[PDB]
Amino acid sequence: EEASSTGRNFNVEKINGEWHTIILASDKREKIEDNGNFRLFLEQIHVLEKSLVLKFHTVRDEECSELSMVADKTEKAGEYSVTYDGFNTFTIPKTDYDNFLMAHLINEKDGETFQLMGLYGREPDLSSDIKERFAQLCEEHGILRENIIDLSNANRC
Repeated sequence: EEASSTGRNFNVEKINGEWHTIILASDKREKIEDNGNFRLFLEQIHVLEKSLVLKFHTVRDEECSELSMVADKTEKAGEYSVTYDGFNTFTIPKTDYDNFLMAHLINEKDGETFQLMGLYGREPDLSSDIKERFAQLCEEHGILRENIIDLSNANRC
């Protein structure tokens, strides 16, 4: 079964655990390109009472650096906020818990904004059919495929 974090049947405990960044997408492509601050490789999600602890690593000159963030529940069910290179809010429009997790994030920095979408997998890659479903979700949010970057061949340290 599939769910959305904003849906009535969402079970947040089921997204706990191992995840990997498979694809990132954005309407400001520079944010997820090689030296972008949002080209983050997720490692795990730790579900707590009213927050999610997110563990990531970044890459620079073939060198991995760890980073943890705490995302807090907001007043809207299924939405979380976190401070990182500006103010971010995100939701999980679609997940099947056991294979994939699709997230939609809004960043706000210096009075501007951009959208980021991420496809995360329980393993270090996902099927091409799930990747296509993600491209369709990106299209529904006005993000062109040329702004979708598959990072499955670069998500391990």
